[PDB]
Amino acid sequence: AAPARPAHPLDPLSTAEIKAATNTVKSYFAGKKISFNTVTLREPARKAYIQWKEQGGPLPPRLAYYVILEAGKPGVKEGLVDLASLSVIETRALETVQPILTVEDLCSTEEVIRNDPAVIEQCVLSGIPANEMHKVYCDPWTIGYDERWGTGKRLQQALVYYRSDEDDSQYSHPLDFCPIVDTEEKKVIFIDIPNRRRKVSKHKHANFYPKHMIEKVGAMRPEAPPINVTQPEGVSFKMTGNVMEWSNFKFHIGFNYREGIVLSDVSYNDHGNVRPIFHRISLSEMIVPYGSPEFPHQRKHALDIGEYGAGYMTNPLSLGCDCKGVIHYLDAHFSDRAGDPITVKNAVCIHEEDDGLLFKHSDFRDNFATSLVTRATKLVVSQIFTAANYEYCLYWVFMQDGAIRLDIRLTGILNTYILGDDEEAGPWGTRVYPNVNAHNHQHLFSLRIDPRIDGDGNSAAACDAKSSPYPLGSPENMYGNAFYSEKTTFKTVKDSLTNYESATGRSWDIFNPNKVNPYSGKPPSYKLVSTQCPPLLAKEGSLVAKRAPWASHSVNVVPYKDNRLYPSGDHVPQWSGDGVRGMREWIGDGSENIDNTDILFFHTFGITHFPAPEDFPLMPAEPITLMLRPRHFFTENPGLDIQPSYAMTTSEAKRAV
Amino acid sequence: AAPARPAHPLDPLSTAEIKAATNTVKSYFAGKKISFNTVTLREPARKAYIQWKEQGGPLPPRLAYYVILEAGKPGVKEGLVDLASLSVIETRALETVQPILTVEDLCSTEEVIRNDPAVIEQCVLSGIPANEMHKVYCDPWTIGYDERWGTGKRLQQALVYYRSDEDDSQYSHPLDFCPIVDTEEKKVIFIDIPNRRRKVSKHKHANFYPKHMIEKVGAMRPEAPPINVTQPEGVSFKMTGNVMEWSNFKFHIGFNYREGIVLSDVSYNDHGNVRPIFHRISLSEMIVPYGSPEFPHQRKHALDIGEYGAGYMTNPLSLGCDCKGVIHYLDAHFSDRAGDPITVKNAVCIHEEDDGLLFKHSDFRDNFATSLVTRATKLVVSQIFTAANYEYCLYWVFMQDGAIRLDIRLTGILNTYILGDDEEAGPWGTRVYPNVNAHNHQHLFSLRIDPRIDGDGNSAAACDAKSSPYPLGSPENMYGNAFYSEKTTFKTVKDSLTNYESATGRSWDIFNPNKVNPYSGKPPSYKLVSTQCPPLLAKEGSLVAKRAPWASHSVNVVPYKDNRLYPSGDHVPQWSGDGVRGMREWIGDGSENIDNTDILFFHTFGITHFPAPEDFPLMPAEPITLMLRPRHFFTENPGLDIQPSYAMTTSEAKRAV
Repeated sequence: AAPARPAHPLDPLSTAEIKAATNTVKSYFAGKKISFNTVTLREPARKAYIQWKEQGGPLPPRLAYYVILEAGKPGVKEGLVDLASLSVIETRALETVQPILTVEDLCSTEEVIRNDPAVIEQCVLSGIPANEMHKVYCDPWTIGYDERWGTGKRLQQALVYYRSDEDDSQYSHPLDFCPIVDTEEKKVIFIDIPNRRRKVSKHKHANFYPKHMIEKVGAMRPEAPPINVTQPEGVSFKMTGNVMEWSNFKFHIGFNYREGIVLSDVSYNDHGNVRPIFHRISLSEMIVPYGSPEFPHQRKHALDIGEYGAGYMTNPLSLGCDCKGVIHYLDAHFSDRAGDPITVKNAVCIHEEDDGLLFKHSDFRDNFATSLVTRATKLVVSQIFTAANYEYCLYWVFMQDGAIRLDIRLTGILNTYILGDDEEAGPWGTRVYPNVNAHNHQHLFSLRIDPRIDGDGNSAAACDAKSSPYPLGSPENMYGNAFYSEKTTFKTVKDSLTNYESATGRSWDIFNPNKVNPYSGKPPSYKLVSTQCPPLLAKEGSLVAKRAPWASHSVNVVPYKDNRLYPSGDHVPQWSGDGVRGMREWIGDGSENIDNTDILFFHTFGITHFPAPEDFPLMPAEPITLMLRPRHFFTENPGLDIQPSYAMTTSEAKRAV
Repeated sequence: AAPARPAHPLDPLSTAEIKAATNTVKSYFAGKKISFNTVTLREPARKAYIQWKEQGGPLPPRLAYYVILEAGKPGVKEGLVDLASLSVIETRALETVQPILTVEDLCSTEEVIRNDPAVIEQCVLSGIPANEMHKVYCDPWTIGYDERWGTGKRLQQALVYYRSDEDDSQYSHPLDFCPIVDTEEKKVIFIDIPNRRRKVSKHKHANFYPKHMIEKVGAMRPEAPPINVTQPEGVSFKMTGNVMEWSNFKFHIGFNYREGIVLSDVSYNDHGNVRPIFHRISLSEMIVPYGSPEFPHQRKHALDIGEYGAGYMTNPLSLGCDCKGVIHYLDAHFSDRAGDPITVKNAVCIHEEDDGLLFKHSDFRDNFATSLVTRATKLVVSQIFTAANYEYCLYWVFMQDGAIRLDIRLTGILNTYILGDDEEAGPWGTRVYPNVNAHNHQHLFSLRIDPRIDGDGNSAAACDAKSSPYPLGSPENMYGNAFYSEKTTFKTVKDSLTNYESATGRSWDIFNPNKVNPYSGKPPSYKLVSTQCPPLLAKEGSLVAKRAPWASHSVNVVPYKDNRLYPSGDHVPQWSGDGVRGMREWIGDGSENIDNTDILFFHTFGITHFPAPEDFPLMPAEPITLMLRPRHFFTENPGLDIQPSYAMTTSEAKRAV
């Protein structure tokens, strides 16, 4: 009667497992009116997984984690189902939190506002007649946090816009007011109205489809000639279910409602010696804090991962458009509020691409006739998600020097608020179009690394480039040129709380202090090379800083414990930021050991964005990247057994003349 | 009798012009034994070029700059030839400088050392028998600067290595001593010998060709399946001689012995309004300072551009290997010591590539059926040069959002010195292989921008992201989230001398204070976004800091004057770093105006490298990048008239169901 076991313990729940879980929960709560918010894999404990994979150990139980609401009860209930026995094995009621906002939760808000008499009244005061409510739209946001209601009601705020025609881009025409909606009652409970009213813009909409551009600039550019990419003999990667093998890497590609892509059990086959690198790597939280202090714009600091979910938000991807070439896709499966499985087709795309030169060297002695050149190929595992106005394109990239990179491209549309005719947008925003204020904001991400560098028992350090402390003209530093790398190994959590520093070109190592490279004498490591590391601009004690305690440092290293995934806590919406949970709980008093143990390394990276008119009405892609590169992991360049694109030795060159 | 005029005043000298120039100079110096070091275009004065191009002004004279040596005379002579009249129009003797080391200058050093009795003696003491000198090799370097000789003799230093077989990579087997060679006499004048001798390594060479890898790891990887890129309808760019037009950009692609690629007269056609952006952009100098203080390693700080020349060093590029696709090549032409033209075929490659997504947005309201996606194409203008052990791959990239990026990939081979059996390499280097010490070093580059942002009269600024100065809980910043961009406009040179700062996410604007964006109210600008900006680690007053006065700040802005190209001075080798020339001259007392005038913006960027065994025996490519992006230059995203890869409007989606 139980669902079939998966091919691999880290595989996401199948649609059958989802329905089995929600049947089990409905039965457990029979006679209660409940709705499903989350039904997802509860991954095996790290010890249990490693013991199963590498030690012939017990098969970990297949478990689903659920979150439900119950009509007329505050907060949520959450728990675990054991799928093999179709039973609820753990359950608890959390009356004072609110959970992630699903697509269904968000979907109904527009019609609630269009039909609400107070909202209609504000639209009419703003210059939109009462019988034109079909032209009023809103983007349904998390309320984020509002101290007037805490978590006592489940709330959204509606950022309201106007379209003259359904095909317009509405973001040139924000309205001035902000309805607050009770998600479960489907009712507006309050409208924040500014002391200074600003009526709807009379300008044309700032549009971007070809029909609009033809009107606006006369004509489109002609179709460019095509650039065609083919792989007539197929690809070099091999997938077995969700397990990838490519260029000596092996790893499991997972996916969930919240993080989106989760890469697990990542190893590199070093000439027959299969060496672990990471147990798990993913994006674990975000925050996108805006920088206008005016009310109610403090409530714009979406933690998109915890409040909406990079999986729930993810686009179905298309062949030729989003990622071109020969592509392997994976689907994603979630539950809807009724407990039925839902599918997002082609949620992940996997492909391999040309990546320019891997390495080259030529000898000047025979005018470069002696020459070796080897081209690089990269493997890319990608998704794209839409958070209302913005699109986040995520690319996990594996490379043939053994490095792993995460590239992000931000696109979509600026968040916009209305600007009066004579109103100055600065210093907190930019007038990107008439009557349009695009507020300053940051995009910050929390990369969660559970490392196993060359096996278990790891540490982390900051590496700072420093001049020698001996002065110019000393016997020790006669010409003043000496410099070295100062490695500060983190002994306790408090030591790890560190920022990027340009002054020392700071990087961070994650290494195995139990092992030694036989050439260099240093421990094997992967080094985080990451410079897009903004300070958190919101102050200490701010709503933003309190709700995202991870974001105030570029690096936070804590001891591993099971279920330490989400650093702003498990249920993010409407938390005030007060209390010991998430990263604040894991840091504790800062005194716990993190040298030579099981650690978790959370890195904060991202951008700070001051809008300009180039970003409007649709923003060109803005890049973010970080890299984890092997240093002292190998004893020589690991790509040298890749066949060169061209090689001629000195003796060969001599024979050719 | 004169050479034909070029198609364009910025075109490099043709082979005919080169020979015409060296004939003219030989005639002028008839009865003197002279040799040519440099024969290159003297570009028109900026005012003369702009007046010719945009104002129907005078045709600038076609001029060649030369540098020659004369047997038995110290230093160099330099001057100008007017090509139309075949006459020397300017000449002077500089008895106390030394010029760039050409391929011919460097080529003879190995045989000088193999034949020198003192060198042979040191090879025998180092364990190499006297009859095996054919196995001894050296990389011929600039002496850089040695206070024992100043500029009084023209000198090289030879970094000596040993090969057991001609096809070895010699860098696993450095020897311990350093011969000093008089370039013009072809004689060793001194050998620096360490107090502690280290004999040649007995280990196998660390090799990297397929035949070596088969011995070392058993077998190569099988040939991967191919990834084929075709453009069956040709390319979208158009070249007219050296003038490029692509995606509304127009510019002139020049090339010289020193800088390599020089992009000039760069404009963007904004719907019929052709708007200047830069008059000239290039790399103007480098320095690669090593961080071992031990003698004689202070002399390792090559200024590769000024001391060897990115043009003289440049590789002939090959189709399929270096840059793949449909390619347009340019050749380079220089003079040899006899005054004859020499050609490097396919020195520059030009092509266009897929560059992922340009922009995307989809509407959640119809589950993303309403969707627009436009793919990006980039145009790449590239060269690769070899400086003995290292290869520098340079890519100038134009993009369809109007941004311009410079990407660099470093590859080739670590500089190595010998390490005794029991000798510790740290803190100044790493043991990357037995008996091999790879010293710490930086690679620093000076990007020279002569801007004309939307026309003449420009300024520069630092932009720093800052929290509001009002505290949390104030009426001005109630929730502590307010933040803005503090723009510091540089009024005098001293103001501009600024570093990258992580604490504020610093960027720099180059803008036209005479113009205003009609939406934002800000001046049009291109913003330098650049975070790979190391501090110079060598101390103030060091040889390194004195010879590269530009490298101590990330940004140096000075007034434009003609012939302010090279910031460590015109003749770099063996300058002590004392004296007012190059950037130190241009900075002066720091008081000159640089607000709203003709300015030059020199940016220092690069990396700091602590070797590891992954980099040996051949280093995987290491990336460096910076971007110049339009901000408040356009009134909206300039790529919106590119045909989308996919577009469906809301009304279209409604009709499709």
